[PDB]
Amino acid sequence: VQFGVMIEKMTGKSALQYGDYGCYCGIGGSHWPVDQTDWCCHAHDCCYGRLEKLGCEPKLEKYLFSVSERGIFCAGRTTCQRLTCECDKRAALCFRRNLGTYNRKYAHYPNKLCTGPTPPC
Ligand SMILES: Cc1c(C(=O)C(N)=O)c2c(OCC(=O)O)cccc2n1Cc1ccccc1C(F)(F)F
Ligand SMILES: [Ca+2]
Ligand SMILES: [Cl-]
Ligand SMILES: [Cl-]
Ligand SMILES: [Cl-]
Ligand SMILES: [Cl-]
Ligand SMILES: [Cl-]
Ligand code: NA
Repeated sequence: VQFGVMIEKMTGKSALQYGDYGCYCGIGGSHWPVDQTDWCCHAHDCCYGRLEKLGCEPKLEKYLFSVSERGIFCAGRTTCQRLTCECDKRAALCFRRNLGTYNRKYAHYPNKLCTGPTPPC
C-alpha cells in the first residue's frame, strides 16, 4: 500500500505498472535488468537485503510519508520503518527520473525472457 502510494504520487502511473516490470520489479529477480527502470528495482531489492541484515523486515514494515515541493519526507516510530521508507523513496525517485525510457512492453514481462548474468549489489 505505502510503496504503491509512493509510486503513484511520484510517477503518475498506477502502482501495478511497476509491480511486475522487467526482471527485477516485483518479488525476487534474476538475470540482467532490462532497462534503467528495472535497475531501480535491482537496487531496491539490494536495499531491502541490507535492511534485512540490520534486523528489519522491510517487506512488512509500515511507515509514514508526505510529498511536498521539497520532496519526499519519511517518518515512522521505528528506525526500521524509516529505513524502509528511505529504500522506497530512492526507488520511487529512480522511477520518476527514468520515466523517459519506461516502456509498456516491459510491464508483465515473461520471466523466461530474463537472460544473462545476475549483477551483484
Ligand atoms: C515496484 C515493486 C517492487 C519493487 O520495487 C522491487 N524491486 O521488486 C516490489 C516488491 O519488491 C520486494 C521484493 O522484490 O521482494 C514486492 C512487491 C511489490 C513490488 N512492487 C510493486 C508494488 C509495490 C507496492 C504496492 C503494489 C505493487 C504491485 F505489486 F501491486 F504492483
Ligand atoms: Ca524484485
Ligand atoms: Cl539500462
Ligand atoms: Cl538503494
Ligand atoms: Cl502527502
Ligand atoms: Cl525527495
Ligand atoms: Cl511505452
Ligand atoms: Na534505533
